[PDB]
Amino acid sequence: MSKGEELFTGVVPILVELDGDVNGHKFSVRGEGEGDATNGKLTLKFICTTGKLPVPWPTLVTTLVQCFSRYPDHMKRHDFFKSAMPEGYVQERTISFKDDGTYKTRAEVKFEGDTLVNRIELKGIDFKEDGNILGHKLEYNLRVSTPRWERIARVLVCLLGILLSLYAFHVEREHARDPSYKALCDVSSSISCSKVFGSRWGRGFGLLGSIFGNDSALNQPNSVYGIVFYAFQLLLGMTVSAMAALILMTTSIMSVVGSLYLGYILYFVLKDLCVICVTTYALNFILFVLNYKRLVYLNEAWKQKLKQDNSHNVYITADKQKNGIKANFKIRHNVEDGSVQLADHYQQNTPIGDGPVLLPDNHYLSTQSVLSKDPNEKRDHMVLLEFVTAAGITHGMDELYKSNSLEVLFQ
Repeated sequence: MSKGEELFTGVVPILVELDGDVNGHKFSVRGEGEGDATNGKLTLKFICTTGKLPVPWPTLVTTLVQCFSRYPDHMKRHDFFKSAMPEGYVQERTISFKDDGTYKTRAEVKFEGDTLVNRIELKGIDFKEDGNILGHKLEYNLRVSTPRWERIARVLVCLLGILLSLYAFHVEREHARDPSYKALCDVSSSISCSKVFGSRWGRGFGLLGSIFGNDSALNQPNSVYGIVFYAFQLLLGMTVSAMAALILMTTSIMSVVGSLYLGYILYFVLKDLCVICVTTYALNFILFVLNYKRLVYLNEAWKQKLKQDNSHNVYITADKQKNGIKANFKIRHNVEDGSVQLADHYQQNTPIGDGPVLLPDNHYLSTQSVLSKDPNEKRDHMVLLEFVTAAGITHGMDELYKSNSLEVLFQ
C-alpha cells in the first residue's frame, strides 16, 4: 500500500550518519551502501571517522532503516515505514543494557534525492568503565547461541514437568491416603488415580531407600525429585556452556533410565495405568532429545554454519495517539567469557510529513545480521549484511507457532 512503497522496488543507495556521546566520549560514524526491500537485504559499510570507537560495534547495529524490511504481500497494509516515505519518519529509542548504562537515540530517516538517509544523534549514559560495553568484552557478531525453537521447547517441557510434579505432590499429600480415594479410583478413570502414590515406589522410586536409612531426608516422594529436576533443567538450560550441557545430559540419562524402571514396574510388577507417570516419562524423553541436540549442535554448528537461524524478532504495535508505531525487543549480546549482556530496546516511530500512513496490526520483523571486516580498510569499521522479513500474521494453523501472539511470550 501507499505511494512510498513504489520507491523500494529496486536497489536504493543508503547513507547513515551518526554523532554519539557515551560517558562523555564523542564519536562519529559514517556508513554507506545499498538496500533491496524485495529481498529484505541490506549491504552496508560503516567507518568511525573520529578514530577508535569507544563502544563495541555490535551495540550500534540496531541504531545504525526498517523501511528495507521485506513485507509479504499479505502483510503489506501493515508496513508503516515505507508508507511514511519519501517524507520519512523519526525513530527514537531507549536501550537499557542490564547492569550497565543506557543509549538514548533520535534519528530521522528520509529520502534525499535518490538516497535513503538515516541521520542519528546518540547519547550513552551511566556505563561502567570495566563493564562489557566500555570494556569491549562483547563478541563481534549478533548470533543466537541456541536455536530459538529448542529454547521454547525446553522451557515448555520444564514448565509442564514442574506443574505435573506439583500436582503429583498434591495428590500424594492430600488425596492418596484417604480411603475414598481408593474406592473412587477402583470405579473411575481419573488423571488423579494411580496405585504408585501410596506404594513402595512412591518414595525415592522404591530404591535409594534401604540404600539410605529409608526414613532419611534423601528418600523423598518422587514428585520432589521431579520439581527439583525440572527446575534444575530449566535454570541450567538458560546457560549455554559445555559444562552445563554435560550436566544436563547426565541428568537426562538418569531420568530416562528411571522412567524405564518405573514404567516396567507400572506395566508388570504393579499392573495399572498412571497418566501422570507416562506424561512425565514423555517429558523426560523430550528433554533427553533436546540435551542431545544441544551437544550435537555444540560440536557441529561450525559445519552447519553452511543454515543457522540467528534471527532477532522486533515486536511492533500501532500507536494511534501519535499516528505512529511502537516496538520492543531484546538483544542478547554474547560476552567473551561465556556470559550474556542483555539489551532492552524500546522504540517509537512517528511520521515526519502529513500523509496517510499505515497503522499496523501487531507483528514482528525477523532480523538476521552478519558482521565482518574489510581487510583494505585501515580505519575502525564494520561491514554489515542484513536480512529482514516481516512475519506474525497468517490464516492457517499449520504455521501457528509463527504467530505474533505466541512469539511475544518467548522473548
